[PDB]
This record gives sequence, C-alpha cells and structure tokens, in this order.
Amino acid sequence: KQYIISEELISEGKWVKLEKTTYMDPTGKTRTWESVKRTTRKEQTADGVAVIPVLQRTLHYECIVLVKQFRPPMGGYCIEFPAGLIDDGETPEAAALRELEEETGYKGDIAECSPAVCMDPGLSNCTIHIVTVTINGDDAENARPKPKPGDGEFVEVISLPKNDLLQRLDALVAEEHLTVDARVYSYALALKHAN
Amino acid sequence: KQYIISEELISEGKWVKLEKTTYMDPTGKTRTWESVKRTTRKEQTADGVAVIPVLQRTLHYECIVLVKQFRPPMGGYCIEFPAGLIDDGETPEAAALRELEEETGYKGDIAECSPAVCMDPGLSNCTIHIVTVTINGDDAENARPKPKPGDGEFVEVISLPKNDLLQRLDALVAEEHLTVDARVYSYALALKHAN
Ligand SMILES: Nc1ncnc2c1ncn2[C@@H]1O[C@H](COP(=O)(O)O)[C@@H](O)[C@H]1O
Ligand SMILES: Nc1ncnc2c1ncn2[C@@H]1O[C@H](COP(=O)(O)O)[C@@H](O)[C@H]1O
Ligand SMILES: [Mg+2]
Ligand SMILES: [Mg+2]
Ligand SMILES: [Mg+2]
Ligand SMILES: [Mg+2]
Ligand SMILES: [Mg+2]
Ligand SMILES: [Mg+2]
Repeated sequence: KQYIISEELISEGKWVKLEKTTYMDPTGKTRTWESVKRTTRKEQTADGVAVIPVLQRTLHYECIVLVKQFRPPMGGYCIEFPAGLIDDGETPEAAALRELEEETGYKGDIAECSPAVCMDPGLSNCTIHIVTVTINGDDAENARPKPKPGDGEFVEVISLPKNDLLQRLDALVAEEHLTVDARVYSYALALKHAN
Repeated sequence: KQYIISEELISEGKWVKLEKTTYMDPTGKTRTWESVKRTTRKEQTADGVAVIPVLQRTLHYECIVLVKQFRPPMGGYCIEFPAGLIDDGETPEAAALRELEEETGYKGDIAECSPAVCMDPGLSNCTIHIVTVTINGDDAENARPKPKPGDGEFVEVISLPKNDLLQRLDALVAEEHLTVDARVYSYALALKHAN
C-alpha cells in the first residue's frame, strides 16, 4: 500500500548517481527520500555477487576464504567476501566462480544460489546474489592458488576457521584498525549462535 | 600502503552526500573512486545499530524478530533486522534496546556487541554495530509488545523460527514480492552452514 511516485535526479557520475525519491505513505501523505543508485546494473536481478567460499580439506575443519582490500569510501581496509559485478548475460553463479578465481585463485563448485538481497535498503537499490561455493583444498589445482586481479585491484587473501570465524574476525579489526563487512559479520555471528 | 588523498564534494542533501575520492594504491599511483556519505555524521562509534532479536519462550523454538518496511531506495518492501541511527550521547547497547522497543515493542537484554562494521564498503562509509539482544518472551512486558513508531515510520513485525529461518524467508519471498536484507540472509545461511 505504499508506492513510488517519481524519481527526480540530483547528480551523476562514472559509477554512482544520486536522486530524490517521492512516494506515498500508507495514509496517503506524500513523502521524500534521498536515494543512491549505481550506473552499472542493467537487466540483472542484482548488481553483483558475493561468494561464501568454503575451503574443504580432509585433515581440517572448513575455512571461510575472505579478502582484505582498501576501500576508498571507508578510507581504509575492509575484510569482505570475494565479490564482483555480473556482466550482461552472465549468470550469478558464473560470475561468482569467475570473481572467486580472480580474487583468490581458487576454483570452486556451486553449493547454492540465493535471491537478490539488498545491501543497504534505507539508502540504496543495491542488491546482490550470495552464492555459496565449495573449494577442494586437497585438490592439486588448489595447491598453490595464484590470484589474478583486474585493472588496479589489489587483494590480500585471508582464510579463517569456520569454527572460530567470529573470534578471529574480532582479532583482525583491533590490530590493523581494519573493518569487517556487515554481511561477513552477520554470518560469523550466526555461526557462533548455532555452534 | 594505501590512503586517502582528497575528497571532493559533488552533491549534498539533508541526509545524503555524494563525493569524489582520490587515493593512492600500493605502487604509489593515484586513482579515484565515487563515494556516498551521510551528512548526519558526528563523532560516535558508528552511524547506527542493527539488532538481532532472539525471542525466547520456554519449551518453544527461538524466534528471530525481523521487520518489514517500505524502502524508497528500493521501490518496494524489505525484511530487515530492526535498526536505527545512534542518538547523540548514546551507547550502541542503548540504541539497540531503544530501536527495538520502538520498531517492534519488545524489550530485551543485551547479549553481545560487535565492533562497527561496514554496510557497503565500495560505495559508502556507513557503519553499524550489530547487537544481539535476547527477548524473554515469558515475561509480561513482552506478552503483548507495543510498537511505538516514529513519525512517518511504518513497520510490520515478522517473527520467524530461528531453527528454520532460511527456509521460512524463502517462504515469504515466494508468497509475494519481497527483498530480504543481505545481513539477514547471511545470518540465515550460516545457521544452516554451522552443521
Ligand atoms: N565507485 C567506484 N569508483 C571507482 N571504481 C569502481 C567503483 N565501483 C567499482 N569500481 C571498479 O570495479 C571493480 C570491481 O571489483 P570487484 O567487484 O571486487 O570484482 C573495482 O575494483 C573498481 O576498479
Ligand atoms: N536517506 C534518507 N532520505 C529521507 N529520510 C531519511 C533518510 N535516511 C534516514 N531518514 C530518516 O531517518 C529515519 C531513521 O530511522 P531509523 O533507521 O529507525 O533510525 C527514517 O525513518 C527517515 O525518516
Ligand atoms: Mg572484492
Ligand atoms: Mg567485477
Ligand atoms: Mg574482481
Ligand atoms: Mg529503522
Ligand atoms: Mg530512530
Ligand atoms: Mg525506528
């Protein structure tokens, strides 16, 4: 019972744009909101993907493979799930595997896909697909993983124990003034709650 | 090795601010990046809080209390963890318990706190504290919780079994068009991954 009335643009850019959104609340009163939008998504259900890489070895408990990388908007380094954009025509699952191999060097298999989930609904229309992927650490191809980053992408890879992911994440945030992604943290919190 | 060199304003607004950021990579080369910021930024620990509300009643499965709200930036409705901005001169924990009682009516006890985590690193600088709050559902004050929403806020409370969260979420996405918050989904995926 709430609908968007109009979207009056405010600014533009090479990657991001900002607009004013007019909408109707339940009662009928018109209200406004400042909405952020990207300029890269086209027909895809989500801007990009986020991979939950589960490293599996026969003599070890599963590791969650993450990536450390300086993020300009934060003016610092963030520990996130491998992530990327979905090219036109590319399936979320494909993009997830491609981006994982690019940012970590690991070839993996799909475990599951998810619906389009929002990154910050109270601010942007940004949605992504969280793809759970498995990686065989015992395989000879994953022996010495050589990352293959794109133009100007500099990524460090950090594998953390699924069993102790939350504690290990708290450790890295204090010593390097680092920042963990909210999704990575919510995932580690559930792992604690369940275990 | 990488740091901010300059942040050029591009646009402003009562709540949102667009910006162009110029920084240096590891090789000593300069690059840019478009970013977003909340003009309502002071000097606290984080922009706001996200509350993971676990409703606990004896002999019952635990329920994860979520909220459904129309989100202008999304042009539709989203299922999210109760959340709100921290007030000036307020602790995360206090913000968490307040924002919970205002958006769902429930009154709980702090379980654990998280360090500020980034909402969307490659687009914004917004951080939140994810606070796990337990709600004793066998107490009178939580028998019939009274939600006190702020002006123009329209929240619908939705409680789902923690033990079946991921599937009960999909049951809603299938029932009607809805977008689940990425943090909520990440959490739900891990509850299943832990075993
Ligand atoms: N807001 C932005 N400003 C400058 N470059 C961007 C922006 N958003 C995405 N990119 C580029 O897109 C790449 C995406 O990498 P990834 O999503 O981790 O596969 C980044 O490494 C940048 O080179
Ligand atoms: N980007 C925005 N555009 C218009 N109003 C906003 C925006 N961000 C926050 N607000 C206002 O701030 C309130 C914050 O609620 P909460 O997240 O519960 O603290 C919203 O209900 C809006 O009334
Ligand atoms: Mg990435
Ligand atoms: Mg990409
Ligand atoms: Mg990449
Ligand atoms: Mg809210
Ligand atoms: Mg509030
Ligand atoms: Mg509120």
